[PDB]
Amino acid sequence: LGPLQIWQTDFTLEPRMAPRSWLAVTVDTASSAIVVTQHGRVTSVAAQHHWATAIAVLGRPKAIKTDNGSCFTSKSTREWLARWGIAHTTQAMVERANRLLKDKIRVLAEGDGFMKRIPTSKQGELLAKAMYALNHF
Amino acid sequence: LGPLQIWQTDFTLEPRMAPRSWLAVTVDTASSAIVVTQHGRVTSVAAQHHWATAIAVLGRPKAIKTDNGSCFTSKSTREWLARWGIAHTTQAMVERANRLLKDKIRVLAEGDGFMKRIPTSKQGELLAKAMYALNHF
Repeated sequence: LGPLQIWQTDFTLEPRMAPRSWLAVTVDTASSAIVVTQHGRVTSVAAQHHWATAIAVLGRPKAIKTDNGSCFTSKSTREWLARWGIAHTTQAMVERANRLLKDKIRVLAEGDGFMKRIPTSKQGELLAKAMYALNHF
Repeated sequence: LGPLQIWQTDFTLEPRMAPRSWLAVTVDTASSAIVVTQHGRVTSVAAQHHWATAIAVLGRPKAIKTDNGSCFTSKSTREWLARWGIAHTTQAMVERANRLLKDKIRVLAEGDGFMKRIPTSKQGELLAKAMYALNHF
């Protein structure tokens, strides 16, 4: 009787994480858990790479909600979701996630003395720490 | 009263994933969940990158068990674990994980017609699918 297995996914631009400043963000509407990956471009393949990670983390969802951006509605992405057996529909929860994540990234970056872009070699750990801070005790 | 929050972590070499063929593997001894990342070299920083991901995924553990490899016992890694407040001790569960993971990678690769090394552009999704298959329904 628990919540349905439905995600919302979006991309959000975060220059503190450049050059891979396109953050793909999934929120599990059941648990509120967030998965975020970084990408150098917003493409169908980026979305697919991100969901492959999100499935590794969260399991296989029944459905994913996105907007009607071309990277979500392309033949390529429609086929990839069909290959996984995931229903796709074309979002307040992921909008809130985007804000919580960008705020957390800024606080953690500034805490480490990075007032502008985060040095490339430090980004992966700082993004993972933001994800940890949003999801876990 | 649930299981203690203790991980085991190891590196295992998987040439099907070359050039980033060093797989860092954590198993949560509580749940049996596995986190795996790929690395081009086995270094203290690789271990730290891997645990940063594993914390994002699983939460912050109370302790991590490893062997006495230099990448785990270096000043750098001892300090990184202290920064996180994670107790470190210097492993059957992660050995089993290593085997389950390499077997799963081979089956999935061969299923996609890759009988030797997996093409670089396909590795990230295939590793994530192996992780998914081990952890989730």
